[PDB]
Amino acid sequence: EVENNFPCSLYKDEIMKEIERESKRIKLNDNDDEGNKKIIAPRIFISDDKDSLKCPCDPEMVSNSTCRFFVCKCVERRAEVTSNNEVVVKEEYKDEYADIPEHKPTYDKM
Repeated sequence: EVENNFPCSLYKDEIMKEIERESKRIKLNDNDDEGNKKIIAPRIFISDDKDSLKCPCDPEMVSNSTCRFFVCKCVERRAEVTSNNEVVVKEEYKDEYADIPEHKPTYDKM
């Protein structure tokens, strides 16, 4: 017997899904402590290619030529965390130095 839907990329080479069992991955349990590294995939594949998209987020359908590829589409470009809006240019003072500036008093700093 032969399945009608033949996975093109899955038959071409290994899958970037880095999965041991099925085509899913380890559930987002976080806590389970079942030994060391438990890896059980409970879901089957849906795309003939999972490496081309390079992102398993959102299942878009790209037919290309004849295969059904579920490509990433949950990211517009790149979700980067903002860490600079209108920060005033300044210089971070040096904590200490590997030298002796002067005599100094007692335990200062704080």
